This record gives sequence, C-alpha cells and structure tokens, in this order.
Amino acid sequence: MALPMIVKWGGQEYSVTTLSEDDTVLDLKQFLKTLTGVLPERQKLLGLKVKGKPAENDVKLGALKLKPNTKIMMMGTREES
Repeated sequence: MALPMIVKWGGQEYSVTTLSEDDTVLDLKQFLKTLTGVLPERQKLLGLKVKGKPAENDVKLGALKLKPNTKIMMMGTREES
C-alpha cells in the first residue's frame, strides 16, 4: 500500500505523499524511481513500499484520504549512482 507520508533519511528527504486526487501514486512512483531509482532496487522502509508486493497505481488520494502525520522513514536507500 502507498500511504501519503514523507520520507526524511537525513541526507535524502523526499515526499511519499498521495498527491492531488487528479493525480495518482503512479505519478510520484516514476518521479521516485527517476529521482532516487533506489526504491525499485533496494530499500528498507518502516512499512511503506514493501518488497514482494509494491503498492498499486490505482491508489489515489480519494482512495487513501490519509495524512502526512504518519511520517515515513527509509533505511538502506542509497545507491551512490
């Protein structure tokens, strides 16, 4: 599942929000893989974006309606490339 949370791994601090209703998780997804390109490779989040079963694109703000208060944390998300 893709919850609208914010990632701040010290050096790297991105935004894993759900975006506007008009948009979708698929959008940010491409922006994350293109900006970090580490999520689709290796990562250890507290729960957001699990391996062996990544969130779906159908997921949207109107489908989550969550808040950023969740605060997501990333671990071992460095490729140095």
